[PDB]
Amino acid sequence: SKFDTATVLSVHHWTDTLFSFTCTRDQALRFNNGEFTMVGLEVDGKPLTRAYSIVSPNYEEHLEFFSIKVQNGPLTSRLQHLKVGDPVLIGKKPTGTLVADNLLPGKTLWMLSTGTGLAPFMSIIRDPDIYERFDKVVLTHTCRLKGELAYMDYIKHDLPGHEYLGDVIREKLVYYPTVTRITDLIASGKLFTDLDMPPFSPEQDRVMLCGSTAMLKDTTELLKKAGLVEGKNSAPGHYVIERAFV
Repeated sequence: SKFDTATVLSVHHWTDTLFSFTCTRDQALRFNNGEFTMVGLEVDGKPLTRAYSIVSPNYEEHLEFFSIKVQNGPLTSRLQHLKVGDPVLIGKKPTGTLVADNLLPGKTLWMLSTGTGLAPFMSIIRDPDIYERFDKVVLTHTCRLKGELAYMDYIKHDLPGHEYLGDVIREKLVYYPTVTRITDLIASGKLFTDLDMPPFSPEQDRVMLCGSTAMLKDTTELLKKAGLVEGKNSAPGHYVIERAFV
């Protein structure tokens, strides 16, 4: 009842661990790029769900999600075996903290991600309002594998009704690979050398963080020392965070 029952439209194994699927989207399901919803399946007549960031942008006809097999838990195992035509549960109330409006006006946007933290940014980098209010966007990730990069490359060019975004992304979006190390890279300044960019300041730099608990603790502490403040609905700031879904 708190879920709608979507139909799986396409399934993809980009590597042995990385799996994506697209499915039908409820007619009431509005969201902002970056948000998540509950995703799962009816198992033993009970809904079995977990939070997944919506990968697709809000102007795409279908939804998209992806999954990384790590521990191969009950849900991940069953999701990885979805077939086109299969029923899937999609929560009706999307939500999340990666909210651009909770960032004060600025020049540069950093999207700092590890593992599945990449997922909500596959959606945000296709949000046109990002490029209307920022000069530059940097996305840092931990993808290294052939098939993982092929997936990001596919996302990058999937722009239904927004083909003019192709030139804008090419101009403004910079991908920057790290290692399962970004904290260190901010600490040594090497992040800001590789890309010739000034180190974090509350004057120009706005940040989004999606990654592991440890990554968020260590990296926020580094942003604090540069004098950046966390944003909130009631009070926009310099950074926002969300724990990566695993």
